[PDB]
This record gives sequence, C-alpha cells and structure tokens, in this order.
Amino acid sequence: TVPNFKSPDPDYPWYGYDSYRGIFARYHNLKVNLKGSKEYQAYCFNLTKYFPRPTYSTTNNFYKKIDGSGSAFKSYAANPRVLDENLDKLEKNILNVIYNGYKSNANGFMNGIEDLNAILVTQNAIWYYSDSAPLNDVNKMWEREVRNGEISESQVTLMREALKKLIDPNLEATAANKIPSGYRLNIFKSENEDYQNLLSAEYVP
Ligand SMILES: [Zn+2]
Ligand SMILES: [Zn+2]
Ligand SMILES: [Zn+2]
Repeated sequence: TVPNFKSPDPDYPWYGYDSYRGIFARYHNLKVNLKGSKEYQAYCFNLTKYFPRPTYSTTNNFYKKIDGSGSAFKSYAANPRVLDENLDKLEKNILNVIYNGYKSNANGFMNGIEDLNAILVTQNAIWYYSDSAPLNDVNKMWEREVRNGEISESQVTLMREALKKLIDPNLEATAANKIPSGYRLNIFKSENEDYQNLLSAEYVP
C-alpha cells in the first residue's frame, strides 16, 4: 500500500516520507510518491536538516522534483565534497555511489546486507559527498551496535567493507559494471526548508 496525499502547493507535488515503522532510531527508509503513484526509494541529501516525517503523520513533507546534475548536486547540498571546482566529477561520484548502493547494488557491494543496513551504508556514502562527512574511522563504525547485540558482527563487517568501496575515489574506474548510458537521478527540493532535500536511488520520471 502507498499513501495518497495532495500538496497544498502544486509546484511541490511529491509526498516524501519515512516508511520505517520500527523501534531503532538509527534506521530510516525514505520514499517519494506522487498523488498515490508507485513509490520510489530516496536518501537524505542534507545531513544537517530534518528527515521526512513517518508516513501518515499529521505533518507532511512535500517536494519539487528536479533532474540531478553536478550543478544541482552542488546547489542543493550544504557542504559538497568538490575537488578543484569540478562539478562533473561530483556528479560522477554521486551517480556511482547510488548505482553501487541500495537497491541497484550493481557490483555486489550490498550482497548479504539486510535492507535497512544497506540503506544506512549508502546514506553514509552519500553524506561523504553531500556534507563532506569525514568517515576516517570506518573500521570502528557501528561497534556500539555490535557490543550491544543490535547488529551482528557479521552484518557490521559487511557494512564497513561496503562503505569503504563506495567512498573510494576510483570506484567508477575499477567497478566492472558501469553506470548505463543515460543513467539519471533526481533531487527532491523540500517545500519546508527545515527538512532535507532528497536524492533518489533510481531515475524518477
Ligand atoms: Zn529519525
Ligand atoms: Zn582505492
Ligand atoms: Zn529556498
């Protein structure tokens, strides 16, 4: 089942929402849809802004859909990781992260990682680029969860290795399966600028 919400502003007609219903605050599972249409997977593009509310909340988040590009990725990010002012490289970097992360998993980096953990890994790789999140201690990430029996040692080992592959600057060059001709993602610009702009996990027509 998908929600069907109509925006008060037709310029921002997409509903964005957190579909995670569980008890662990570490997890989110963001989606967008359009007046009851099939839904699409999304990610937070702004680490320092609020995540979309849970589906069916009394407060609803609406969005305008924009084609992804290096320009858009720069403009809608708070602190993007750009080398030598090269927005084409920023575009390539983000596209290759998404293509290799949840759900496309084009080179198997995600294999065996439970969906919510795979989203969490991919989300961290996106923030490495959108917010210049440092990620200098990947071998210790989620150790608190391991110690407390919340994520298995086995899942966390997979997650750490996947994250390292996703943030390698040579990902595009070394991955065997390359992004397809015409590959495109979308930015969702929040109608309420206290909430995150979103990045799709596939093309959203
Ligand atoms: Zn939350
Ligand atoms: Zn490398
Ligand atoms: Zn604005």
